[PDB]
Amino acid sequence: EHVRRDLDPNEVWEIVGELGDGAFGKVYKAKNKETGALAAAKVIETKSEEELEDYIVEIEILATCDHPYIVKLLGAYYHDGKLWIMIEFCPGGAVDAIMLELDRGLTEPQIQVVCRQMLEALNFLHSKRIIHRDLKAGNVLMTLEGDIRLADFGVGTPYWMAPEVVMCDYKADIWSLGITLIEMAQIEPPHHELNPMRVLLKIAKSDPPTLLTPSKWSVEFRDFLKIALDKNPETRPSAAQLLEHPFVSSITSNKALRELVAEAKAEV
Ligand SMILES: COc1ccc2cc(-c3c(-c4ccncc4)nc(-c4ccc(S(C)(=O)=O)cc4C)n3C)ccc2c1
Repeated sequence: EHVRRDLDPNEVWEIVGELGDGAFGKVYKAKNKETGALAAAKVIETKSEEELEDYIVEIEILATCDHPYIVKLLGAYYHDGKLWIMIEFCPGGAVDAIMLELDRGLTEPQIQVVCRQMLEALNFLHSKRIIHRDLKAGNVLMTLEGDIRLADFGVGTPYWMAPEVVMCDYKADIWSLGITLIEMAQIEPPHHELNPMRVLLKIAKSDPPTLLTPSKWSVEFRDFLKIALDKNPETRPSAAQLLEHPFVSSITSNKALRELVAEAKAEV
């Protein structure tokens, strides 16, 4: 249903500005002409027909995800050789972008929240037989309320990649969670220093990576990191399992986040 064809998205949406620039395009901000809703948009000019035919399934999936911690899709359109996709506006921005804005990493209370919610959001997906395949700071979004919104942004280096997936199975995401934590914890992920080539290999021969300044953080955090960053996919735990861990089982309030977001709304 949700993918319209032979309607110009400019008839339903105005573009009021840009947000940055990635790799399969720029990020646009957009205002629903008739209903007022703000959106973030993504345009994709396609070479092939299958290329497109494939993204159309991606999207109809996102359509069946009604969760409080996953972005909602607000409309999608093929028109004049291009394909636009309109996601819920999250005015706290992406997490990575905050760290870069504040020039710093997250505190533990703040990581705790983000993790808590990513876990709840993952559990949902895996329970719908769905993999995300692409967890990172950059796909974790923010409301002012201080809730996350998990975002796909497409389905180019991959530090958050799992071991079993190299050089070349829900459990892959969980690994990528673990890295993202470290990412938020240190702005940059492990092996940032390296060449995209050598990362892959580095992730393979390397022991599970740990935190850079270990006595800066709790037992609960690392004990959580350690058990999530299992290189065997089999002995690596599920979403729900991790949700029972103390690091996140205690977490009821997003204040820590929320205040972070508010800070960034002032530095801007
Ligand atoms: C498949 O449809 C889409 C369309 C637009 C998308 C935009 C983003 C996004 C958004 C976003 C911002 C506000 N509300 C929603 C999203 N922000 C970013 C983003 C992420 C990182 C950075 S940064 C400073 O680290 O270069 C900047 C932006 C704008 N992305 C990739 C993320 C996923 C998106 C997905």
